[PDB]
Amino acid sequence: ASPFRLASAGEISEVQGILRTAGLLGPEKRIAYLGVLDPARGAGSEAEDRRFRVFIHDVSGARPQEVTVSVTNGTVISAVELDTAATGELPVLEEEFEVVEQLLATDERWLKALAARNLDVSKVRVAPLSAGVFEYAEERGRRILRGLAFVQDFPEDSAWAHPVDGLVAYVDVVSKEVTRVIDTGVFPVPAEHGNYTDPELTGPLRTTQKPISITQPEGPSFTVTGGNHIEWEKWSLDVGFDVREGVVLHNIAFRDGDRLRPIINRASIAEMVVPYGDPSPIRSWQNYFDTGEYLVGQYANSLELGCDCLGDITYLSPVISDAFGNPREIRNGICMHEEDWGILAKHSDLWSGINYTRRNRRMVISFFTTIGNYDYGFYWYLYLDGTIEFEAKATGVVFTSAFPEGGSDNISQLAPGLGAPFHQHIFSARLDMAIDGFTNRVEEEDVVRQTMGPGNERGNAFSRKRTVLTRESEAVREADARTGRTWIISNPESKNRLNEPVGYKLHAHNQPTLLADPGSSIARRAAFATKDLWVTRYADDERYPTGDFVNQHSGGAGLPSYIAQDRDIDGQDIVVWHTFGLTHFPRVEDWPIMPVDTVGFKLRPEGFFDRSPVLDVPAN
Amino acid sequence: ASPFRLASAGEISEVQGILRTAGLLGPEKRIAYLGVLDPARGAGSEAEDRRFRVFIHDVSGARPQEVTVSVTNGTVISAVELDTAATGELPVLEEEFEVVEQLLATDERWLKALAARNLDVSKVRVAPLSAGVFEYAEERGRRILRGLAFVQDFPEDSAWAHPVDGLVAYVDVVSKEVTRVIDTGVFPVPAEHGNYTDPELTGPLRTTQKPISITQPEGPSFTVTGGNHIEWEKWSLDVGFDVREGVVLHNIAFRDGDRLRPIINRASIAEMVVPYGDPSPIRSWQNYFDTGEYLVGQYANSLELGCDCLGDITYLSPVISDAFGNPREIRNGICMHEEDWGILAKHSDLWSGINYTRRNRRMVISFFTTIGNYDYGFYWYLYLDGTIEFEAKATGVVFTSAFPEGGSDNISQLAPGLGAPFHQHIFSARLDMAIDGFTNRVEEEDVVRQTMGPGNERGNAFSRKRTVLTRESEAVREADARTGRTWIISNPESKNRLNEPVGYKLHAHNQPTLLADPGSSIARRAAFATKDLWVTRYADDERYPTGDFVNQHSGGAGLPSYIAQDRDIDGQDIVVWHTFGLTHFPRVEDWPIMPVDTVGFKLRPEGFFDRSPVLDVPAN
Ligand SMILES: [Cu+2]
Ligand SMILES: [Cu+2]
Repeated sequence: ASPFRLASAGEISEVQGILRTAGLLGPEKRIAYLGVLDPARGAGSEAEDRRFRVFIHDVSGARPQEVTVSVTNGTVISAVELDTAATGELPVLEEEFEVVEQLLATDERWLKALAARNLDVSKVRVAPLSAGVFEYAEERGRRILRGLAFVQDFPEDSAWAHPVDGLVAYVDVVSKEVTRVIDTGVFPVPAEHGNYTDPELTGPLRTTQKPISITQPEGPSFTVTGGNHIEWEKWSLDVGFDVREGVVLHNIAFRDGDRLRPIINRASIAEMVVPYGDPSPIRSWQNYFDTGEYLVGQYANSLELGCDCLGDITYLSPVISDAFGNPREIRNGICMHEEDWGILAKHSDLWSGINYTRRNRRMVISFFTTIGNYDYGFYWYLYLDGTIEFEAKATGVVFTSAFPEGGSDNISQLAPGLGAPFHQHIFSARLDMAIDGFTNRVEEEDVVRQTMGPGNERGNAFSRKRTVLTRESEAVREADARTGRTWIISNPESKNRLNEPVGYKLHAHNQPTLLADPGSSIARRAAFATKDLWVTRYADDERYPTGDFVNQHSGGAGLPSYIAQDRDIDGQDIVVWHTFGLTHFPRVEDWPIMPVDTVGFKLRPEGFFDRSPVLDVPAN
Repeated sequence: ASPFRLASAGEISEVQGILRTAGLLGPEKRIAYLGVLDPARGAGSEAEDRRFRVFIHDVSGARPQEVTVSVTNGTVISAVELDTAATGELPVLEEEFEVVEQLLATDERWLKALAARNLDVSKVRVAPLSAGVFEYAEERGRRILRGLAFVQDFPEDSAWAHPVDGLVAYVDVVSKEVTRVIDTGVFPVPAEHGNYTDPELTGPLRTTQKPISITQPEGPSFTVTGGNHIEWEKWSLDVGFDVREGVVLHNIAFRDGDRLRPIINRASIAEMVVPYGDPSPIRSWQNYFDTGEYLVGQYANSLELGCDCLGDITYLSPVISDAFGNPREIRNGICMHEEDWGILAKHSDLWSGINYTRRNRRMVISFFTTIGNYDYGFYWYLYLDGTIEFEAKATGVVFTSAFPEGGSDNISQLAPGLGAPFHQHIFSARLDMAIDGFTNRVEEEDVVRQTMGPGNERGNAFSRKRTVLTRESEAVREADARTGRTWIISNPESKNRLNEPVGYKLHAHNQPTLLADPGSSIARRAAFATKDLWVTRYADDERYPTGDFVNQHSGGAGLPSYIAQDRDIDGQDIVVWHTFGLTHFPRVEDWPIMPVDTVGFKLRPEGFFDRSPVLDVPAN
């Protein structure tokens, strides 16, 4: 019944049939993206209309199309031919990955480079990586991937231990031709293996860990209705899944007495970029837009009970489309569970004699994705006290290079001859806000120091100040950890019982933003990553901070274009875009497989409630 | 056997007997502090001499003494008379807190002030607070507490809901004299109650929370020997307890194959200050040194199984002295347990076909203290991967005032007429480092941005810079979140297999430090709180960042005086002092009892190991 229900296998098969009968899905076509469209703004929309957006690639070289389909009515709503030299290429297809290694395997320049290094071509794996936009004019309007080589000594070997440095190739994956092979010199291929399941490397496994058993003998405290609607401890929300963004949270609201109060209309990780900081020409082009170029949802893991998710777990198994329009189920792709989170509130009072302790809990909604060597977990948390938190967990295997004789200012040494280039992992959270409704505003809050003097004779006073962001041209903000800077999203038309506007406060981790030179290609294509906070006026088609077609787009799309409209955001329907990320100087302990590191943000109520919202939590 | 064992009841009784025999503990004497001294530097020199340090107060007004005794040999080692007007008063005694309300109940100035407000003296509670050092010359050399008043409507009422603003009194607790009563005008006493167990306020309790059962069917994975020596998942340490500092960690080490490798010799929270930012003369003197003035270990809670600590819990019950030298057990005052901590490492490799997931866990050592309206939890965490983390949890009831008509720049409104002054909670961690032994140094590490140009033609390169701190005069450092600043403690004489010095990296939360004006009394007394990081050369008598005697002591002691010696810290026995804190602008949701907020820091290995230290963790 809900317009926010997950796509079903039958809906995807119907989309396939509609495209096929319209002549839009011949043997030369590939679906590069397929997703449900959210309902348009309308708090009275009753007519059910399930619409899907599709990007259609053509392997023979014809121009791609963007198509919108109505599943409800069985019709094609619109079909537009795309000029990719202008607006960007379509996302990378899974089937184009293996093409890169196959094409190089018969190219005489590639084979010459391997022969000089005494490498068997059958043992050389090629990582197929997005191309970006640099100095090569012949690439404009063509689908390019670039390849970096790794040696796999045997089928179960970790090829990441054996980078082949000084060599890179560029490939047109539609015309199937190798455009350039660049060989800058011979580097020894690091020889130590990185096989973290080899007993020779692990040593004897520990026998000292005793079981931890986490059970819920009466079942979990949340309910799931209509497939993806969650009710838990006064929270209400819908769990969506999109092949580009992954898990998406809709209609986050809190039941305060008899009122269901909205907080966030839609929450997602709308882009993530991994720029590398090694100036070697072998890698200086390397920037992963994992969301926009690769689509993190289609690489979601199936999560195993007792290993990936521990406790009383409820799974969702979302459905996506393959390249031909067939539905594909990601079995156990989303984990949902509640967990204990320590003490919530505690006080032992001498005067009243009352001793009071209550425990906290959080609801967890998570998925894990694998893109090449990296693995990322995406975690959303809801807490009893109204706090909302996101956490990204980074693990997997670091991307490697040779470690140069004489050292490097831009590469860490992990093992003899083995390097790991410096890089960042930067995320953009898109928060379509709805604090008690859609009339919202953002204030920047700084601590204010005061000078000792009249009215402050002991020099102890301090204060704070709030600045309203009133137009998009002034809503591009930087962090300032030294002044305790936070941002408050409030509703100026909804007051608490003290006659103050209700609000939520965003707490950032204040990690460094994009480090690349402002004039670089990556600073232009990932402009969102250069600032901590952006606020835009809501619009239906402003979905991603990097624009719709990120792959090989020359730059400036997404947030810089949106902000340029300079719309009023003071008490309007607004969207907060928060940049946060990890700056990774790899350490020896990250090798041969990296322990998790984390980054995130949280939002806490700020006068949203009339008092603490967890006074009705029992003692148990 | 171990020199680091907890003080026993018998040792405390023996100290009492030794002091009595020496003529130092007659009926007019009180013990204000008693604690065991750590062994001096010298690997097992003293065979074992258990020594105790005692501060002895005299209720008749004679000068106090600092005494060191050997319980092993039954002797007083030294006894020194203290000149408290010069070097500071002793910590506040529990029995002095009761004196204040009773003395005020008979003072005609106090009664006249209450009669002016139509208040019944029998219902007025007085919060007795430390005095600090301000403009009152008659206080020098005297033990003073200051009192603020709150109305308790009935014996189970939360008096914090009913502050009596505009009124403060100062009391000499030795001569039993009210020195001053200051009345700046009548404020209405806020009338709403704050009784968070009253069903009228809580509403009906939730019935929705289902149980979460955490058990360990085979028992925990750690062992406890010698009363307080812990071994868990390659970690080794001793858990101490001091009445001033609370839980102290000694001899933190990691078993790396065959070798027990030291990391931290002694870790503690060596001071904590809570400065208030309201310039009203009723409260502009208000600063709590909870550790230095009150002694946080003395007020440790007994922790209840299932409420305070959940899971398979091992308890320690430390012994302290009462004011007469009798032993007092804090039953179940320390909780120890291990917790699941999600995914440790994960990778699904396309090329090798191997899927790999491992789970993390952490060892938790915690205690909770209650001082007046505030309750603080202190948590130390050890992780499988070598990470050490500290977390403070702040809860309890916020300190209140009237809310002025016309508002305030320094006070939050919580309820009609009820305010909460702005304040901070600032901690000092004292980390006596021993990274692979005692030859250590500290480097400051900043991210370095690079300009596009020769050798960085695409503008993507970034790097980092490390600066060795070589002398104490240059070892007073501030945070810089924007450049990703961290600090590395390394051993220049101990190298990993890549021939790089082994190290640990300190990651701060980069919260604001002390906000008070630099010329204020509190900035001079809490100078440590004005900077994020200090490094000193180890010395036996340099224990607290505020000095030995904080109560009513002007500046002149502690970290600024230590640093002036300008000692060599480049490859020496060094101590890291890290300042971290919360800046608290109270919100409506903090009333009537505050949900936990947290702050802390962590240390992560940085080339300490030759590869990931958790390759031998089994799959389970
Ligand atoms: Cu990384
Ligand atoms: Cu506070």
